[PDB]
Amino acid sequence: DTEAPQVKSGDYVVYRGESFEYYAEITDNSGQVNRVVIRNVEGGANSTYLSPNWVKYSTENLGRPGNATVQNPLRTRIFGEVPLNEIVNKSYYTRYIVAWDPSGNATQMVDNANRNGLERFVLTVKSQNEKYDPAESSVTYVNNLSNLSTSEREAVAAAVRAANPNIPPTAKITVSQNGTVTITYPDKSTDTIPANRVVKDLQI
Ligand SMILES: CC(=O)N[C@@H]1[C@@H](O)[C@H](O[C@@H]2O[C@H](CO)[C@H](O)[C@H](O[C@]3(C(=O)O)C[C@H](O)[C@@H](NC(C)=O)[C@H]([C@H](O)[C@H](O)CO)O3)[C@H]2O)[C@@H](CO)O[C@H]1O
Ligand code: NA
Ligand code: NA
Ligand code: NA
Repeated sequence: DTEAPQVKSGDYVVYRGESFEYYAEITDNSGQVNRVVIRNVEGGANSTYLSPNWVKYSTENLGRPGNATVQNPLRTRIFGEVPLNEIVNKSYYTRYIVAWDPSGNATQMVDNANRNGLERFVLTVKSQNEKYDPAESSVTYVNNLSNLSTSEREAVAAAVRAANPNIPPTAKITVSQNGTVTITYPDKSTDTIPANRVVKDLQI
């Protein structure tokens, strides 16, 4: 056996202030995989260094016959919690999944984007706003679109909240005097909703 384990990963996008969890699938022609490391490219054959330190991983059922077949691949959990203080611009971390078969053949690390989604993957860190796609709210009819009262601003925010149960509970929804909506996430990134997607009046 001189064929290394083959890996299928994916496009692993993660977001500040949020947990993430992805699975990679690993097969070997022998049907068995004994070890899995996720690592930075540098450091040579024995390195297990992986950064950022909040990237965790685990593999169940290692070292058992038939644990890594085409019909039932071995799976490695890749998971963690992204801190609020990560720098984003998106930020990118290209990483490698190395698996070993019983003969000691290890998946090779090849530095080319054409291998992305195989043993090589890109972990993309985005701001928290990018995880959400604020939904179409129920229109709030106000007296005058150029001057919402406090009660009208609160009504618009409540309609947006009711239409968006998946946004973080501690995100803050605010509405301006012309009905423009701002959603401020825990990581302090924002989404905006133009007024005429949420408010109308009967002045015409
Ligand atoms: C084999 C070896 O030791 N050579 C290293 C050389 O590999 C290393 O280059 C790194 O190569 C990897 C792919 O193998 C990436 O291309 C690294 O580029 C990026 C990345 O995608 O990982 C770009 C990205 O924009 C960077 N992110 C941020 C937030 O800055 C990351 C990031 O700096 C690193 O991932 C942190 O570990 O790097 C590329 O750097 C170079 C430089 O380390 O050194 C050779 O000797
Ligand atoms: Na093999
Ligand atoms: Na499986
Ligand atoms: Na968004």
